Amino acid sequence: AVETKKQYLTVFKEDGIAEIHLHINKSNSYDLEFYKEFNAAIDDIRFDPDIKVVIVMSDVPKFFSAGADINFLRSADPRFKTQFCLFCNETLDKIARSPQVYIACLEGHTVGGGLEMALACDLRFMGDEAGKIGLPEVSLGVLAGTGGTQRLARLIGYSRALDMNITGETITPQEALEIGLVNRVFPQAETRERTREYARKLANSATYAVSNIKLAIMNGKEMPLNVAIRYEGELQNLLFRSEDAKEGLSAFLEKRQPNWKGI
Amino acid sequence: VETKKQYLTVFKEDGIAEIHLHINKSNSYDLEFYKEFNAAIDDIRFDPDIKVVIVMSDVPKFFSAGADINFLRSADPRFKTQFCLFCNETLDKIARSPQVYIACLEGHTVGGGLEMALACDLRFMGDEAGKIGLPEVSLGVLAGTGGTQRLARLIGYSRALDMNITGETITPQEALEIGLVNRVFPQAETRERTREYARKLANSATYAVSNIKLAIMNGKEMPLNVAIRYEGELQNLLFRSEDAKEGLSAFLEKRQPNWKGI
Amino acid sequence: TAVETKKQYLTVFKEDGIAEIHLHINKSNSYDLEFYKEFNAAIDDIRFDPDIKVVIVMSDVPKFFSAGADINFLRSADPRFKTQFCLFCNETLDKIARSPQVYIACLEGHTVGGGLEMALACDLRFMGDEAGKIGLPEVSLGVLAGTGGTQRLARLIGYSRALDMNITGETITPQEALEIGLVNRVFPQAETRERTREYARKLANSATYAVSNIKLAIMNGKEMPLNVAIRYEGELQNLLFRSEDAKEGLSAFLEKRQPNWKGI
Amino acid sequence: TAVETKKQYLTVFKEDGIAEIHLHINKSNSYDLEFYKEFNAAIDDIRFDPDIKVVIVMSDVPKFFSAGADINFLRSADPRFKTQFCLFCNETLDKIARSPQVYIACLEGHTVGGGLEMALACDLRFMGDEAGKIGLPEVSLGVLAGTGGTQRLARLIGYSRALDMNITGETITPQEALEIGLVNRVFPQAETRERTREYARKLANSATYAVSNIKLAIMNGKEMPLNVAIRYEGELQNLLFRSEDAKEGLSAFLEKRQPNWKGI
Amino acid sequence: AVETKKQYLTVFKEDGIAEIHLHINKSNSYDLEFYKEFNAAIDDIRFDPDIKVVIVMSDVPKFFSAGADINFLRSADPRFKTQFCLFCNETLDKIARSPQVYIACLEGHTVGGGLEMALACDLRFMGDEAGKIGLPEVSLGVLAGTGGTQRLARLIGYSRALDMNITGETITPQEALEIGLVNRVFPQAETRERTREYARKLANSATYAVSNIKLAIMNGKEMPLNVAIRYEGELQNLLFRSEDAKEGLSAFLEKRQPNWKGI
Amino acid sequence: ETKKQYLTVFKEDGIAEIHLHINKSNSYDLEFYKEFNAAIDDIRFDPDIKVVIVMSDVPKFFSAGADINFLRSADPRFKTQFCLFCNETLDKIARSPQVYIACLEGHTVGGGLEMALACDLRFMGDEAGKIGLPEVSLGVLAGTGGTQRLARLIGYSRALDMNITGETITPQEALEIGLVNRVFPQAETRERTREYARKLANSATYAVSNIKLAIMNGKEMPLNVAIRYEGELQNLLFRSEDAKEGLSAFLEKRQPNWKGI
Repeated sequence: AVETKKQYLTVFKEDGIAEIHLHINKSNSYDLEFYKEFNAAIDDIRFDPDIKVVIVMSDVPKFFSAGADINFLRSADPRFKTQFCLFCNETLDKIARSPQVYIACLEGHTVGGGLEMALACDLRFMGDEAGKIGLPEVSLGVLAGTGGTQRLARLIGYSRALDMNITGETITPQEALEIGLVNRVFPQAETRERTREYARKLANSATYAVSNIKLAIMNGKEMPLNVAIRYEGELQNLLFRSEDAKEGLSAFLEKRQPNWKGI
Repeated sequence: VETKKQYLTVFKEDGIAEIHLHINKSNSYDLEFYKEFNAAIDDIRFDPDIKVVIVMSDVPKFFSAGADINFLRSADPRFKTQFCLFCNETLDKIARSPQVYIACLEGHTVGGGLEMALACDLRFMGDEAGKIGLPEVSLGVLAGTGGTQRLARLIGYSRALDMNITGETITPQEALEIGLVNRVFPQAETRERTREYARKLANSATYAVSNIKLAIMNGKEMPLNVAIRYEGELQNLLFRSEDAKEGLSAFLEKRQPNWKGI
Repeated sequence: TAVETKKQYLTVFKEDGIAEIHLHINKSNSYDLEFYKEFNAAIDDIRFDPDIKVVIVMSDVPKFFSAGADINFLRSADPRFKTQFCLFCNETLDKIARSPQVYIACLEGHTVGGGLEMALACDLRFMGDEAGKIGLPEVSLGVLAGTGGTQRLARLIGYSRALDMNITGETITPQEALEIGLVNRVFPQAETRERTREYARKLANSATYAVSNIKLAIMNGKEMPLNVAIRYEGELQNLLFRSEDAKEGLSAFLEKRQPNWKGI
Repeated sequence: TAVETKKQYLTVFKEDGIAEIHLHINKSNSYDLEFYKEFNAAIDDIRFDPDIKVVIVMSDVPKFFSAGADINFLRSADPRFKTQFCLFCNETLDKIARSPQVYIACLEGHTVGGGLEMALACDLRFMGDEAGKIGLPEVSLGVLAGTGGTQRLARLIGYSRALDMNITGETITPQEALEIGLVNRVFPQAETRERTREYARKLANSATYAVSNIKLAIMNGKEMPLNVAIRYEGELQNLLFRSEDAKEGLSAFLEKRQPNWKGI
Repeated sequence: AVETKKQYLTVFKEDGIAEIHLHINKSNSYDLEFYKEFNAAIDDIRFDPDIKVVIVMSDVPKFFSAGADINFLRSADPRFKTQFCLFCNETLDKIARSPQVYIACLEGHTVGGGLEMALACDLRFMGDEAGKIGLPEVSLGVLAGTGGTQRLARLIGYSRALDMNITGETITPQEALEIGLVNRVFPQAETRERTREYARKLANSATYAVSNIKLAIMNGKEMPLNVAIRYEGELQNLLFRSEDAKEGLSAFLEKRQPNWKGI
Repeated sequence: ETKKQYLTVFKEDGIAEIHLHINKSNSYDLEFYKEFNAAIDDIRFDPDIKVVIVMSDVPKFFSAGADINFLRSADPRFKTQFCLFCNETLDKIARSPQVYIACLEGHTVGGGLEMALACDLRFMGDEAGKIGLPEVSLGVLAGTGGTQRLARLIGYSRALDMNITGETITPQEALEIGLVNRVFPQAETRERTREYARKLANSATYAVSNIKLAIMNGKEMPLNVAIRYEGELQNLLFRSEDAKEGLSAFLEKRQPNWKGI
C-alpha cells in the first residue's frame, strides 16, 4: 500500500511503518544521486504523520552497502568531494532529529559508507550470516568521512573504534553484537521478519512517546547532563498533554488494553 | 542514630547511613516521599561522620516500582512538571554529595525506581531480585526523572534507546553484563555483601574516596582538558590532608594507615 | 641503519617508521619529575620526526611496566611543588592525543597508578596474559589518580565502573582488563612484544597519513559535540583527499594492484 | 494590596501574577544558612503556584540589596560545613534558571559579594541610578566568589573583564554596570521599584506561557551545543503551538484585535 | 553562468559573488515553499567552486522579511508545524557549514523569522533607515522557534537576548549596532553598494583562507577551546598546502602584489 | 635577572617580567617559543612569583607575529608541529598559578596578538599603534589560537569580520570591543601596568590565583559543573592561612597581613 519507486531506491508505506529498500547496484555503492533520493525520502517520511518507524534494508543479495562508489570518486575535484561528503553527512544527521525510529536491517556486507549509514540509524539488526561489518577506508588512503570515525567512537568506545578505523578490519555480526556495534543478531533467513516484528510492536504502541523517547536520547546525548534532563523534561511535558498519556494511565488503572492513537 | 519518617527511615552507624524505603507494597512514591528523601540527603551532607550511604527497601519484592500512577492520575500537567523537576533536582544532589551512594537492589527496580538507582554512584543487585528497566512507554509517557539520559550515558545510547522505546525490563545478570549494575550477589547475601563493601570504604581514606567520587561524577560532564584541572584541585585538597601525610608514611614504613577522614 | 639514542630514565629506538620508548628507571619504574621531562622530550623529538608513524612504549624492567610515581620523591615535596609536578606530567600525557603518531602501550608487567595513567593516555594498550596487576591504588595512600586517571578511566570503561575501581583501589588481571575494555589486546606473555611490533609494523606499512589523521579525528573529536565533530573529521578527510596516498590508494584499488604508500 | 506571607528573614507578596520576595535579614542583608533555606522554600512555593508568572527580588533595607554572606557566621564554621553551606546556596540559585517564572533582581542598594551572586542568578537585573556599588570584593577577604560569582560573571560580561573585577575585588557604579551588561536597566533611584513592577506587569499580562518557555529556552539552552540547543528550543515551541494562547494570539493578530491571554 | 530565477527568490552569480534576492510577498513573509527554494539556492552555491561570497537581500520595499506567514502558520496542525520548523532550521544551519561567507543586507524591517535568517548568516549590514529589527514572536503566543532564542543569546548575550525575546520589543539599526546585533550600519542609500564593496574585497583576496577562517570560527565556537584549536589547525594545514599561501607568502617577501587563485 | 637569547626574565617583589627582545618587529621563530615555554615552566615552579608581565623592549612593536622568512623555509609537516608547539605553549598560561598581563606598547598583530590573547589581561597604550590579525593577507589564518580566542573574547561575528579582512584597529577601538582591558597614556603604560601588578602581588595572592584558574578553565565547562570546579578552588582557599587572616582583619577592621598561603 502506497509504494513510491525511484531510481536507486524504493519506499513502501504500511501500518505505520515505512521501508526504504536499497537497489543501487550489485554492491550498493552510492554516488551523489542516491543520497539525493535518500534525503528526499527522509523529508517525505518526516512530513507523513502515519509513519512511526522506518526500516532501511537492501534488495541486493549479499550486500547492504559497501560504501561510496570508488569509480564515482575518481574523477572528483577535491572541492566537489568536500560538498559531496558534506551533503551525505547532513542527510544522515537528519535521522536523529526525525520523529520516526530508524532501524538498519543488515542482511549483507555493511562496510565503509555502508556502515556509516547504519551508524546514523537509531538501531541496527543483523543476520547471523550477513558477512562483514566495519570501516576499511584506510586501505584506500582515506578515512570514514561520513561520520564513521565519530559515530563508531561514540557507539563502541573511542579506543576500540580507533583500532578498527586504523587497521580497517571488518568483523562478524556476532562480534559486532558483543561490542555493541549492532543491537540484535537474528538467524539469517529470519532477519527481515524479526526486524519487522520489532517495528510492528513499536507502531502498535504509544508512538508519540516512543518518538519523544527517541529524540530525548539521540539529541540529549550531545548535552551536559543537568540540561539534558531539561530537554527530556520538555519532551515529557508534551507527552503529559497527549491523548495517549491519558488513555495509557487509565487503561493501566482499569486493567484494560490501551487504545493508542499516536497523539 | 535512628530517624524514622513516614515513608522512610535513616540509620547512622560507623560512618555509614542507610536509607530504608517503606512507602507501600510496591514502593510507588509521591511528592511527599521525595521531600523526605531530599531532607535525608541534606541531613547526611551536613553530617561529617557519614562517608557512605546505602539506599535499600524494606519491602519484599520491590526496590521501587516508580511513581504512584494513581497519585499522578488527573494531577494538573503543570503540577506534574514541577513534581518531576523537584524529583530530578533531588536525585541530581547525590552526584554532588561527599558520601558515596550505593543502591542495594533486592526487589524489582523499574521506572522511577530505576531512575533513583541510576542517580546513585553504584548499584548492587540480588540474583533473584526480579526485573530492572524503564517501562514508562507502556503508559504513554517516558522516564522523565533522568531515566532516558542517565541510562544512555551508563549503558550506551543505542542500548538505552532500545530499552526505553520497547519498555522491556531485564534480569540482574543481564544488567551486570551491560553495566547497568556493578555487582550481582546471591539474593540472600545481597544486603551483607553491600554493607561489607560500604564498611571497607568507611574504614579507608574516606576523604580520598569522597574526592574521587566527586572528580568522576562531575568531571565526566567536562571536556577532558579541563576535567583534569578539576581532578587536580581535588588532588590539591588531598595533598594538604592529614590522611595523605599518614598514607605516604604508613606506606614507606610498611605499616597500617590510621585514617581520620581529614 | 637503525639509530638509537639513550638517556638514564629511558631510551628511544627508531626504525622503519616505528619508535620504541623503553623505560628503565628502577626496580618498579617509579618515576619523578626528571623522568617526565625526558618522556616529554621524546614526544617532542618524535613529533618533529616525519618518518615516525607509530610509537610503542614498553618497559625493560622484569615484572613492571611502571608502578607510578616514586613515593619517596612524591613526598618530601611541598604541596605547591606537587601541584606543578602533577600539572607538568598531565600536560605531557595530554600531548599524545595531539601527536600524529599512534601511541601503543606495550604492557608486559604490573601497570598501576601513574603507570596505568601513562598507559591510559596512549591510543592503544596491549597486555601480556601473565603481565600481572593493572589498576589505580592511589586511594590506599590517601590521594587519587591525579595524572588523568580518574578522568580517562571513566571515559574508557564507564564512569561507574571507574568509580568502583578508584575508590576501592583494587587491581585486576589482564583478562578482566580486556573484558571491560581497559586494554585492547591480551597476548601470550612471551609473544607480547612480538605481536605488538607486528601490529605496529602493519600500521607503518599502510597509508600512515590516513592512520594518523584517523587517530587525530577520534582522540580530539570525542571531546566535541557530534554535529561539529564531523566537521573536524571532514577537514582531516579534506587533507587526505589532497594527499598522494589517496590518489595512489584509489588507483591501486581500481587497477587491482598493491598500493605503494608514501605517507604523504 | 498583594497577598502577603512573612518569614523571619524575608517576606513573599503575591498579586496579579507577580510574586515579590522582600529581603530583610539585617542592616546589610548579610545572610546565613537559615536565610537561604527560606529563599529556597520561597522558590519552591512559587514554582507550585501556577498563577505566578514573574518574581521580583527586592530589599527592604535602605542602602543595601545585600552585602553577601555574614562574615561572622562564615568565620565560625568548620571548613566541611562551609563546603555544604556554599553547595546549598549554589543549588538554590541554580533553581531560578529552571523555574517557569522570570526572576528580576531589583537593585536599589549596594549589591556586592553573595549579594551580586544572587542577582547574577536571576534572569534580569534592574538597578537605580543611585543604588551605590556593585561587584565581588571576596578577594579582599582571602576567598573568592564561591556562590557562582566567578562563573556567572564571566559568562555575563566576558571572562577577561570578569577576571579583572574578581582578582581586584573592585566594585563599579550602576552606569558602568549597565554598559558592560552587568545589569539590564538603570532607572531613576526614586522610581526604581515602580518601573521594575511596571516591566513585570507587562510580562504578567502577556502570553505568559510563551514568556516562560522563552526564559527556559535561553537559560538552559545556553549550556548546550547550538545544533541541539535549537532542538530544545523546538520542543518548547511545540508546547506553545499546542497552547490556547498560541491559537488566540495568532487569531488576534489576523483580526487586528487585542489578545485575550490565559497563560495556557 | 547566468542569473537564474525561481518563484519567491532569484540568484545572481558574478565575479565570485552570488546574490539571493528575496521577493516572496509585500512583507516577505515566508512559508515552506520559500525555504525549499532557499535550501536549493544554498546547495547550488555550495557546489559552485567560483562563488566565494553570498549576499542575501530583498527586492521588496520596506522589508527584508517579516518572518513566517501567520496565515500559513495559524491554520497548520502541530505536527506539520514541527516539521516545517525543523526544515527551516536545518536550512539555516547549513550556512555555517558552507565555504562561502554569508552576508545579510538589511534595508527593510528584519523581524521574527526575518531576523532569524539574518542571525544564521555570518554578517549583517543594515541601512540607517532600515526600520525595525527584533523578535516579536511572543506577542503571538509563540517564540522565535527557528534558532531565534538561541542565536540571539549567543550573539548579543543571554540576558539581553532574554529581555528582547520576552518583551518582543524591536529596536533601531543604531541600537542594533551598539549591542552587536549587526556588524555595520550604512547610509540607507549607500547600503547595497557598501555591502557589495565589502563583498568585492573579500572575493578578490585569498579566498581559500577567507572560507576556512569562516568555517574555523562558526563551527569551532561550538567546541571546547583546547580542541577548537585542533580544528583551527587542520583548516590551517589545508592553507599551508594551498597555492595561495605559497603565493601570498613569497609575494610578501618580494614586496609584491599577491595574485590569488582561490586554491 | 635571568637573561636568555630571545627574551629576558626579571624577578622581584612577587612579579616576573618577560621582556621580548627578539628583533626589529619581535617576529618570532621556534627557538623563541622554546624560551618562552621554558620561562613559563620556570615561573610555575617559583612559589614567589604571583604575577607575570609580558612586555617588549622593541619601541614600536610588542610583536608582529611569526617570522615569515623562518616560515617560508619550513615544510608543511614542520609547520604543523611548529604551530602545535606554539599553541600548547600559549595554552599553559591559562593553567599557571600566576596572572599573566600582556603590556602592549607597540603593534600587536598576528602571532603577536595571538600571544597577547592567551594572557589573562591586556593593557595597551593610547599611541601603541595597531592590533588585529592580518594573516589572511598572506593566504593563511591566525593558526595559533587567534581565530578561537578572539571569537570567544570579542564575539564570533565581530571576530569573523576582523579575521577575514585582516583589518587592524586602534587601541581605543580595541578597548571598546573588549579586545583589551585597559588603555593608558603611552608614557605611563608600563608604570600603570606595574602598579596594577603590584597591587595584585601585595594582596591575598592565593585567592587571586584560584580566581584566575576558576575563570579561565571553568569557562570551558557547563555551568552546573563549572561551579563545582569553582567550589573546590574555594575549598582550598577556606583552608589557607590568608582566608583566616582575611576574615579576621575585616571583623577587626584592621589591614590584613597576606602571606600567599
